[PDB]
Amino acid sequence: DPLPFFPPLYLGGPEITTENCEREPIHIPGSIQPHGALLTADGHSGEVLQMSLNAATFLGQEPTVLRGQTLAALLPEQWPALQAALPPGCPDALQYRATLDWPAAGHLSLTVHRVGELLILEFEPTEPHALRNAMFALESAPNLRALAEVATQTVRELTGFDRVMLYKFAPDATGEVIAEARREGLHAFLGHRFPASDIPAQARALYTRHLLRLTADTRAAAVPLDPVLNPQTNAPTPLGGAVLRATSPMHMQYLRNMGVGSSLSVSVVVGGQLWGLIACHHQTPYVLPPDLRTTLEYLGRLLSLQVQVKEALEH
Amino acid sequence: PFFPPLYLGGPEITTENCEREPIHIPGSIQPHGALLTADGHSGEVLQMSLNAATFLGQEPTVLRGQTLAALLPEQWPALQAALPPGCPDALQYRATLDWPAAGHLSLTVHRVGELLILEFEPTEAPHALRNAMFALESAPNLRALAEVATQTVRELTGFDRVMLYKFAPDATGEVIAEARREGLHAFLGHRFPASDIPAQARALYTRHLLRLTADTRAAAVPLDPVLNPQTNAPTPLGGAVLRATSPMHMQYLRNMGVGSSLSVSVVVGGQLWGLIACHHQTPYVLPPDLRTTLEYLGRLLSLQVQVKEALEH
Ligand SMILES: *C/C=C1/C(=C/c2[nH]c(/C=C3[NH+]=C(/C=C4\NC(=O)C(C=C)=C4C)C(C)=C\3CCC(=O)O)c(CCC(=O)O)c2C)NC(=O)[C@H]1C
Ligand SMILES: *C/C=C1/C(=C/c2[nH]c(/C=C3[NH+]=C(/C=C4\NC(=O)C(C=C)=C4C)C(C)=C\3CCC(=O)O)c(CCC(=O)O)c2C)NC(=O)[C@H]1C
Repeated sequence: DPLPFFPPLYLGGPEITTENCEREPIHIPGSIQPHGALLTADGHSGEVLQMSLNAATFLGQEPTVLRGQTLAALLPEQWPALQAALPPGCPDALQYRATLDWPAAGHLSLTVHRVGELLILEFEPTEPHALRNAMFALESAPNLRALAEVATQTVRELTGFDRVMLYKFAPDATGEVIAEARREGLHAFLGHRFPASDIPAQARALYTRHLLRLTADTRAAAVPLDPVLNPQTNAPTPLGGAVLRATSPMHMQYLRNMGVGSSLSVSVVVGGQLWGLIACHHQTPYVLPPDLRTTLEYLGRLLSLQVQVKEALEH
Repeated sequence: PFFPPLYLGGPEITTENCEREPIHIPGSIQPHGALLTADGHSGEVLQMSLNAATFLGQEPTVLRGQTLAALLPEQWPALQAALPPGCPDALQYRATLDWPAAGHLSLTVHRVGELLILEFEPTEAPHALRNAMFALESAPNLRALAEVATQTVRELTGFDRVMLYKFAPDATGEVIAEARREGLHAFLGHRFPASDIPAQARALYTRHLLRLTADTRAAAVPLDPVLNPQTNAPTPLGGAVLRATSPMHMQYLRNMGVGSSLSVSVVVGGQLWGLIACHHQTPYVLPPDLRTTLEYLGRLLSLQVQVKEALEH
């Protein structure tokens, strides 16, 4: 039965059990994963409102100094570019990316998107023809099976992940592993099927709009935003569009129990519906840098197109 | 059918026999790169472009005996695996060579039956592609998508004019969006008859998605031999981007005052929906890595055109 979200934990909401799966408000956890930092800022003035508690250690500045400046002063070269790329009223799915040379922290990748009147800024550390070669190989795959196999093998070669599966949704939202590339010694998940509650309904809706999410370390504690609520609204900060957003504790326990240290997945979206997932596992924690993740994002789109094409060749 | 090419004493092309020019077998290439053909098994260099000596820095005869194994040691096994016998002519493999005579070359290979076609071009060596991809996806409708696409391509390439040219059901073409330098004519809204892009060129564009003319006044460079030794027949060059452009079509560019021209197929439901069409007033060799960006954009636009057309119908 579909039911509306509970309030999050920090607003006195209940703790999540196997009973109330579908009602966890996973998009507003009030916290991020510790391998990057996040700031929120007023979309018109550029006043800095919220920051992750670890921000001082990524950005090399005291909180009170950060919060006391506008983005115009903090990001003089990027602030006008942000404002042109992310105009008021734009969708929350639109992202702008730049690379910064920050004194204390080396090269940072900056990813920005806009939710209403809020700008959300994510900072992560950042670092030949493999993509072009893959694009052509995907297109020349003769059928859906060969496409799925080429796609899994390519992603594994690009990333070094221990296990890359193509996970396909059935009409009842159960899912099946239809191809996989895996490290020697791992047991096969090919042909296994998994029940619809394994990836509940509000996670699937979010995965139709925001096409990549990850858990770099399945044992890492989440880092709170400070303050936790958006001071504009005294309400929760929407983080569905932020890759740094903390992962559901229910989902992290599910991965730890499987022996997974690091998880990533890309959505494959066909005709406006979530067709499947490029799902990756690693046994140890593992951070895939932003520019490599971009390659996977591009492959997500290519695969969406090629899945349509291969399936049309099939009636 | 097709007329024989000129160099096999076929008729010269007019506006009476537009549909019959064998644009895939011109026997020559554009001079900003070099092409070798080679045997699929032996790696034996069978044809070369008369200009190969320039790019490769090799005494002419040296090449036309040697083997790819010898000539490209690191690459030759990769090719063997990447382009297995029986693969499609559409499948391409690329690498960057740090080659003694020329700082860096791009190498592009595909296979047509028993022949490997190798293309060499100068090359080199950020977020504009990722930023463009998200911009295309958030365009609210087909019109805005067209506008974003043309603007994005112009910004990435510096081309004087970028159009989105859409085919009607009878192959009548319409410029539905345009991004252009100040002080050019506007081709926005104009329609053009189907014969401007003749049937045999639309078919080839459905399979091989990017073509160009780098300089509309440059002479083609012959293949030597012109005929493939294997077959004593013309080498198919339809999947080669270095392939010489139809003089018929180069004349049409010169008459418009264009010095350089590039397009990408937008393919939807197995059919040619439209073209990303680019003009430059002067000669312009777009480097291979930037062309790759446009090739990606072509696929992304193909996806988004279907998405956007579905939310009208
Ligand atoms: C009562 C709640 C439960 C629950 C919740 C939940 N699950 C997700 C997301 C995912 N669950 C996945 C499950 C699988 N992993 C596998 O390897 C296989 C099969 C081989 C299955 C079925 C997967 C893949 C995801 C996607 C994310 C990822 O790839 O790692 C969420 C949302 C997480 C988030 O967005 O932060 C939630 C709340 N899952 C259950 O099984 C029950 C106990
Ligand atoms: C007797 C045949 C004729 C003919 C042949 C021909 N045309 C092409 C390719 C193209 N023609 C194009 C025409 C236009 N360019 C524009 O800018 C506009 C309008 C604003 C039109 C109508 C285009 C866009 C192409 C595609 C290639 C490109 O991007 O430049 C070929 C094929 C050449 C080749 O693939 O090597 C041929 C044989 N064109 C005519 O107009 C008639 C006279």
